[PDB]
Amino acid sequence: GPTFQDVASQVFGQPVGPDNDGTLYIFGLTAKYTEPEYVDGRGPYKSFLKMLPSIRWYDPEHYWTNGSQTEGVFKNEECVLCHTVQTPTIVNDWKQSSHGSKDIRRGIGIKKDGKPVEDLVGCADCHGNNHQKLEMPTYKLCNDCHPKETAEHRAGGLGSHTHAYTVNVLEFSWHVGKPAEEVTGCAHCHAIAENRCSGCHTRHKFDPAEARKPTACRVCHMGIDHDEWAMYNTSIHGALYEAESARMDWGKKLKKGNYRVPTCAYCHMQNGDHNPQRFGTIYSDMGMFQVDRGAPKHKAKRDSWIKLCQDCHSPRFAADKLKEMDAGVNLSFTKWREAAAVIVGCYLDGVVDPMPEGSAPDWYGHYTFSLLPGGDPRFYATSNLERLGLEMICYLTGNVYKAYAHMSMYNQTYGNGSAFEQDRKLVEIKTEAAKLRRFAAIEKKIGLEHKSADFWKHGEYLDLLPGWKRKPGDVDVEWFKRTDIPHRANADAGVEI
Amino acid sequence: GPTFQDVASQVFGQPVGPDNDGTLYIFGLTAKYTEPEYVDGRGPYKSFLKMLPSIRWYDPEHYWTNGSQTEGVFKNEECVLCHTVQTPTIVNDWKQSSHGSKDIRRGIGIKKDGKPVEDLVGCADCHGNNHQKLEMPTYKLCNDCHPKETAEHRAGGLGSHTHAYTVNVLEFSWHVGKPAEEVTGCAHCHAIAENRCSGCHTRHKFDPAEARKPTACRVCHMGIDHDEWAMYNTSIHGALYEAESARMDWGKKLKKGNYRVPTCAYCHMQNGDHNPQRFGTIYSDMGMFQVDRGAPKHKAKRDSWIKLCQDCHSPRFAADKLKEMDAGVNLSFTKWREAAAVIVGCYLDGVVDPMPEGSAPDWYGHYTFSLLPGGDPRFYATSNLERLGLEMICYLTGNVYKAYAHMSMYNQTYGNGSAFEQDRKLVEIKTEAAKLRRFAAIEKKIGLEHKSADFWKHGEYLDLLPGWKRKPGDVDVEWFKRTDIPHRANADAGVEI
Amino acid sequence: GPTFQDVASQVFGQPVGPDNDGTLYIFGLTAKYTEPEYVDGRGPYKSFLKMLPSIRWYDPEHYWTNGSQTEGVFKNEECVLCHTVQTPTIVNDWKQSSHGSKDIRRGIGIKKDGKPVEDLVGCADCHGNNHQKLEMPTYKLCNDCHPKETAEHRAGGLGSHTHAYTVNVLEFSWHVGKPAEEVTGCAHCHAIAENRCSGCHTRHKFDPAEARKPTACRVCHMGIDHDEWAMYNTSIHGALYEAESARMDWGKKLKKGNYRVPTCAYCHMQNGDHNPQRFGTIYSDMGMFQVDRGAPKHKAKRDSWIKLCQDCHSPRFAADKLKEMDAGVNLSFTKWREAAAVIVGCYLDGVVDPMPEGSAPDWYGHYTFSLLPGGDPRFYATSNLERLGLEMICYLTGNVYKAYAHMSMYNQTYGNGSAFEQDRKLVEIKTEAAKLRRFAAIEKKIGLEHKSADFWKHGEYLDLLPGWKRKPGDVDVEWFKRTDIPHRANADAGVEI
Ligand code: HEC
Ligand code: HEC
Ligand code: HEC
Ligand code: HEC
Ligand code: HEC
Ligand code: HEC
Ligand code: HEC
Ligand code: HEC
Ligand code: HEC
Ligand code: HEC
Ligand code: HEC
Ligand code: HEC
Repeated sequence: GPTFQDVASQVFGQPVGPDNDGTLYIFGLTAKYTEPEYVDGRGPYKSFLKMLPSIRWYDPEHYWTNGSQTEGVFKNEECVLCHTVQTPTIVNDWKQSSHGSKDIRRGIGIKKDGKPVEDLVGCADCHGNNHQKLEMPTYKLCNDCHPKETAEHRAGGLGSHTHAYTVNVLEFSWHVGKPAEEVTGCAHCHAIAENRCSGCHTRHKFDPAEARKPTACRVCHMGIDHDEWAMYNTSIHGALYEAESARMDWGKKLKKGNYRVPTCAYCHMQNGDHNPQRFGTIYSDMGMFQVDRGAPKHKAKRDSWIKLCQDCHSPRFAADKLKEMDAGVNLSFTKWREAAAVIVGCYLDGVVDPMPEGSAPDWYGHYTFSLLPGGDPRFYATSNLERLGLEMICYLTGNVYKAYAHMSMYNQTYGNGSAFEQDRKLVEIKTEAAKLRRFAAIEKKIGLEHKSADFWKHGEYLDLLPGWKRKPGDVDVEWFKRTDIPHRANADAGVEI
Repeated sequence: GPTFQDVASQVFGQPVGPDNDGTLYIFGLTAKYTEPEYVDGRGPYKSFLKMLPSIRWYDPEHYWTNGSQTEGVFKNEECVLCHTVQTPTIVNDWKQSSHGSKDIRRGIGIKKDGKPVEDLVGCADCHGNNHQKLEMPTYKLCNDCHPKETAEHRAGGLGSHTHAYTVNVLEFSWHVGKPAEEVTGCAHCHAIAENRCSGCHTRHKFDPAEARKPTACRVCHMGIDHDEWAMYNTSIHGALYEAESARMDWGKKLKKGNYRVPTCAYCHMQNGDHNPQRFGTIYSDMGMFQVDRGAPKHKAKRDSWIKLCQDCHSPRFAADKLKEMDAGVNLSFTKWREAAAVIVGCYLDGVVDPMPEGSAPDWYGHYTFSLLPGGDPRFYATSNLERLGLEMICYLTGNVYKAYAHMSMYNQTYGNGSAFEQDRKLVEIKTEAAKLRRFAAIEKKIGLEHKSADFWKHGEYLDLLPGWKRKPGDVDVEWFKRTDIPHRANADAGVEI
Repeated sequence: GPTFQDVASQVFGQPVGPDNDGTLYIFGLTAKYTEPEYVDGRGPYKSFLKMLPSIRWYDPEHYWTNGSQTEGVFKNEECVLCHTVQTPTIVNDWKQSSHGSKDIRRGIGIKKDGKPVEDLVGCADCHGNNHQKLEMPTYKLCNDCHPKETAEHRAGGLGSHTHAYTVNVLEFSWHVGKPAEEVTGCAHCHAIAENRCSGCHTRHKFDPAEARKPTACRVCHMGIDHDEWAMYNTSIHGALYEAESARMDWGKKLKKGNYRVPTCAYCHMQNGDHNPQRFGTIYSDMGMFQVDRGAPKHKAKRDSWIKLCQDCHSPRFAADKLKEMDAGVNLSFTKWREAAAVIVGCYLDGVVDPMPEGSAPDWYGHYTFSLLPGGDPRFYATSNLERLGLEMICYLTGNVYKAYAHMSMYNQTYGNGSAFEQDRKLVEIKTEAAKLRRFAAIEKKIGLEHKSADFWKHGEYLDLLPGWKRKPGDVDVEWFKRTDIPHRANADAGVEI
């Protein structure tokens, strides 16, 4: 019996075929999905988690292998001579780095194995001398000569660069719940933050001045679920950054009195601290958890922030601005709690369409409401009501905090992730709930037995989801028993975390 | 009987508590809203309008009080010596300002009380000498020495910087209709524009070159309801600004022949005019009111714009571009009028869900349709149909004008605030109306008496709204009787404006 | 019988009048639409296609006429002397161009009619000497002296600058289907790309260094249907561009080793090639057509891209990144095919509201489902289901490709045009389909004969659409018979293309 592709083929006169064969498929209609080559993912869901093979660059300790065609054992200078031709910009970068140029060194006292590093740190020093045994480093290499910065980079808790990949990719519902090729960018964004030292000061220049700029953060620290770049950019600080970036001195260390305009790094890597999370009052799951940072119990952290602001402001002004945040955040949660009551009420009254049993199982293998304890809050493969709910708490409520934290007058109120966007989302949620309730009331009165449509449960994409193949004993709970890393409180973790 | 918080508490094992106590509330579910400390707002709705106390910085004439812990009467140089340590960037800014550095003065002839100002204008000159009686200035201070710029800053009409706060915060429906902490950024954005001289050339450098850049405007002149920054930025002018900003001479006055690339200030503060509103053809409520700026009655203003463009263009080309605006704007209103007919038709047929009596009262205390005379057009605490209507007229239709005015080919057509966004919004409006009509038709036929859900009327946020507490005699109509400021035509103004 | 305007007039106390008379119409409610002055459009739909007269600047060969008031025959230097006063920036630009300044010439060997061009190329050389017979050039002028660049500019296929206007304005459904003043920016954006040489290096400086910057492309290469600027900008390449733009050497030709940071022009105008389309693997209708660019048949193009990336990367790394694109793209089409099945299923079951006969005819004059062969896929004047479908394939699916092509980790996954936006759009589509099916099921059971509302078919804007006036013989099929340009496969082309 014909598939969608089969029928499309009969209509468009293009044969059905595999997506991967190079055919230009008209609106992709007659193409069949082919699973890409995978490698096994790590972590507690290693029984089914996959990665694309290009994970080799980002978790090289577990995936890196020789894939070079060039043979030989070479000295540093030979690496440079050939790569001047073969990858010129890498050499140009390296020649403009302190590693490759003594002229710009600052005599900071770098040591390896207790001995001063006075030579060039060349290609072979970081990648190995044998071209068939090249190394793809992590912070572990950098630790050899930069232990202070590495220790700090490794000092964060859950929600920091430190466990971005190990915990918050490998344990994370939205990542583990999707086909690997859909979420490659998630693995890499989070893995760059954790495993590398090049997220802010990029290879191969490794220039701290570059790392001080907002461009060192905004590729990752952006978007609908954590819009801090946009919040910063739409503050007067951000406008002044844009106004002054071209002519200001970026060569100054991030210290009181060295900058007129504060950047991400100025406020979050104060005095060059490589554990930027630590200045935060408390981890709040991106502002989805409500906390009044101006409460007496958080006075030390609030006072610290006020003192940071006092580099360039009255501390009274700074205190007032952070109180505005506290107040704005508290007001924002009234709208979320309204939304949550409406949404859960629909579920409890059994009027959500689809109900959980009418959707594909969640990534746990459960037919459980996403906005209930044990559920999987999400924006995909779920009801419209649940999607809107997730958007309310994650995209909007969380970002109200970010808007206030970063002094974006517009995004606190009108703009993306604002009070007024919350208002509109709340209307949408109530609209969905109202529709659901009216349909159910009508169907009950006329004795129409409504069944949710099959497209909520099955489809070309839905059928790929891991929920379908979850089975008892498929969780590596020993991973969750580990105490050397934090963990996410997943429903099927099976142990104490 | 249990509240949402109570039930959540029983499920999540986290006690109910006040939002402000510092507890990290899981999804904010068990937190209770606590009203922040307020001060009374000013204006015609002073009987219930509130502000957060941090309004002290932005309407200091009515709210500023001593809040310093430092005592003493100091000379200018003493301010500097201590603040070099205590707020270094303020001192650094000031030292780089003409106020604090004679070397960059231009001999413009500044006078105070008819006498030339030849000395430094120091911290104490602007803030006072007594640290327990420090002053937080407005344009009134600046007027002492810069009467021309101040007079112009104070010469605008409604819709200008001049009355941004006094009228368009204190009289404005969306501001007065919401809890104060929700709209702090509104008060401050508008108050910075009105009461300060630092919106464009920031303190403490007060650098006109900074004020010439689009960064001097875009923090405020952005977003879904007035997207002129995005419109400018997505024009060739805006692209050239980005291309040339780093190397161009920003030290030149905004005059014909001094710039290749026009900025906001170039076109709207022509020849340094500090009443930027005046170059506009006519105030149109952000493009929500339809006016053909190319009509004979507006020839003087159109000719003036053409002559401005002629700094760098054929006047025929400029005339053609502004005619494109006129035509594009006129076409855009056909879609709004379509939407309005659909929406009002739903109300007149009584098929909106909720109907106004099913929602919380509007900020006037009325159960009145928002898109009818006397109603309160809005995006919050209203029906989905009404929300979509407001979005159509304000977010989209108004911004089509901005897209054309600023030569954004993309945003005129495809992009944010465009013709095609209007198209999609119109489909959405018709979709909502269609759903409403189908439900009503079904319910009528089967004799189901539909009542709008209680969540349209009551909820944790909805219950905070001022509409609930409005009562006869709660408007200060004497404020509206004032002829020394313009006014908004509010439904409960009670007098002639 | 009263129109909307008539009724509004009785309520607001503002007379009905033509939109163009200069009246400030309250919410545009009582204004009547007046058709702007048009000129006839060119192309196969010339029988009804219109343009605003300002098309004169963009298709000057067919529309340019004298419109100057200045008389005289002048020498180059006289043009300059007067225009120094009359249009100073044009002269300033020209004086800073190689055309107007021998000092910055590079001796490249420019010839006209086989003879070296050693003089200044002045205003009169490009525009003519007679001020009543001034010329408005296209690439045809530039060809006189820059044949190589012009030939390349003219070497592209469909989907390139080369036919942007001639084919993809004049034959394009969304353009020909709308009133001319609505889509002026479409005509001009596409005409600037095709007919001019100033899209990237603007007049009158014609500076290649400017053309190398992303600002040379992003005014056009942006937005919801082709967001490559945003994709680039949210890649590490884009962040580094922003970090380095102010201080980097933009005077270097776009060659291996000359740049650390790649721009649009670096990758798509490799070695100064003025046919940027040619580096693309295959034209895929902006990613709406599915093709695996990593398939064996595309090896040459894939290898070429890998070698380009190898300017600054391992070719293995580059190969891996482009494989990530292939995989991400293939996954993205599963969601589109899901959506398409749901949407077409609704049509085949006759439950779309409106059905095509309930909407205004499409621009062909047909009452045909937009997402069926022969239909007109669109976001306007169609059902909500069809609008959402178009958004899914065009705005989202197409941009997933762009997100991967440009290394935007965030926009591949979370952001604009991402996997997760596809997820949410798919929920929306299923939500619309579910609603449609539930209404139809209820109406069938209770014997309610539902007719789609008249507002789907008629309205102030809908009534302006060309579909209403289409008639047999109104297509210039001789245009489509042309073999010297490619064509769009329009339903009423009437001949082989
Ligand atoms: C240590 C200080 C390094 C030196 C010296 C050089 N490289 Fe490097 N390189 C380094 C790291 C830590 C990484 C991993 C990625 C990251 O950002 O952390 C890399 C990566 C590469 C790659 C692959 C990535 C790519 O862009 O293709 C190549 C091909 C590479 N490095 C080559 C290279 C050459 C030729 C060098 C000498 C001129 C060189 N590297 C210096 C760390 C270090
Ligand atoms: C100082 C003026 C800041 C600048 C510049 C930027 N941010 Fe910030 N950030 C700042 C504050 C006062 C806060 C609230 C912290 C508190 O505990 O009160 C934040 C918050 C964040 C967060 C969340 C941190 C947390 O929840 O603990 C992030 C991830 C963040 N900021 C990132 C960030 C980026 C990327 C910035 C540049 C674009 C940036 N911040 C600017 C202070 C300041
Ligand atoms: C962004 C979050 C960063 C990450 C991740 C890493 N570094 Fe960094 N680094 C960053 C900034 C903003 C600065 C300048 C800080 C300042 O005070 O101005 C730096 C600086 C360094 C330095 C120079 C130290 C010195 O004594 O001058 C080194 C040696 C350094 N960084 C190393 C380093 C290592 C080893 C990292 C991984 C563990 C690493 N950095 C990550 C920003 C960021
Ligand atoms: C960079 C381009 C990112 C991509 C892609 C993904 N996310 Fe992310 N993540 C990013 C940042 C900067 C932040 C921190 C914001 C803050 O205020 O802390 C986040 C955080 C989330 C977290 C925490 C969510 C929580 O418990 O509240 C997790 C678990 C997470 N990110 C994982 C993750 C994965 C795997 C993604 C794809 C499925 C997703 N992120 C996209 C930026 C990066
Ligand atoms: C007049 C020309 C001024 C001089 C000289 C100095 N300041 Fe000022 N300051 C001025 C104004 C008009 C304002 C109000 C805010 C605005 O933008 O209009 C301020 C503000 C302050 C503040 C509070 C705001 C903050 O950022 O914390 C402080 C603490 C302050 N000013 C201090 C200060 C010092 C120490 C000065 C001498 C070095 C100084 N100001 C000069 C106007 C003027
Ligand atoms: C000249 C090339 C301009 C530049 C640069 C910017 N704007 Fe503009 N603006 C311009 C015109 C011709 C118009 C239409 C005015 C008319 O009467 O025809 C506008 C409109 C505005 C408005 C609305 C003004 C009104 O309705 O009276 C605002 C608020 C505005 N522009 C702001 C603005 C900003 C913030 C800009 C930089 C980002 C900017 N404009 C650029 C001309 C030009
Ligand atoms: C943005 C809307 C501004 C506001 C609000 C204020 N100023 Fe301004 N100022 C602005 C610009 C763009 C410029 C340069 C204009 C030009 O022609 O290039 C200026 C300049 C000044 C100057 C210098 C005047 C001179 O003779 O050189 C002064 C003294 C000045 N501005 C003062 C001033 C005052 C007192 C303000 C509040 C009343 C004020 N400015 C507001 C932009 C803007
Ligand atoms: C700066 C960050 C703003 C915030 C926050 C708010 N608005 Fe605003 N306002 C802003 C600008 C630049 C404009 C002018 C746009 C133009 O084309 O004129 C506006 C204008 C509105 C107006 C006029 C609306 C009308 O009658 O048509 C008012 C009444 C208004 N703004 C008030 C207001 C308040 C109080 C806000 C929160 C409730 C809101 N604005 C956000 C920019 C600033
Ligand atoms: C050829 C190399 C040129 C020279 C020398 C000058 N101009 Fe030009 N101009 C040229 C072209 C190809 C165009 C069409 C637009 C495009 O971008 O392709 C133009 C346009 C104009 C216009 C109208 C457009 C406008 O911005 O108003 C004018 C008024 C104009 N040009 C005037 C002008 C003057 C005075 C010149 C000498 C100083 C001059 N141009 C030089 C190409 C060329
Ligand atoms: C190199 C690092 C690039 C930069 C910088 C930019 N783009 Fe790109 N683009 C690049 C690749 C590898 C691809 C995929 C091509 C393939 O066949 O695999 C693309 C794609 C595009 C397209 C579509 C081309 C097509 O489908 O044939 C466009 C229109 C495009 N890119 C434009 C563009 C712009 C405007 C950029 C700057 C903002 C830009 N690209 C950057 C490589 C690179
Ligand atoms: C963007 C897509 C462009 C369009 C359209 C046109 N040009 Fe261009 N041009 C562009 C770039 C990025 C560059 C620099 C390329 C490099 O290798 O760095 C150029 C350069 C030129 C030159 C200089 C050639 C030389 O020998 O140095 C010329 C003479 C030139 N361009 C002419 C030209 C003409 C005639 C065009 C229309 C047919 C044209 N360009 C369009 C970018 C773009
Ligand atoms: C510049 C400001 C644009 C506007 C306005 C319009 N479009 Fe466009 N068009 C633009 C670009 C950069 C691209 C290329 C993207 C790529 O990846 O190739 C497009 C492409 C479309 C195409 C092809 C659609 C197809 O068959 O798949 C056409 C037909 C098209 N553009 C036409 C067109 C018209 C006439 C518009 C208004 C109705 C529309 N575009 C807006 C950028 C420009």
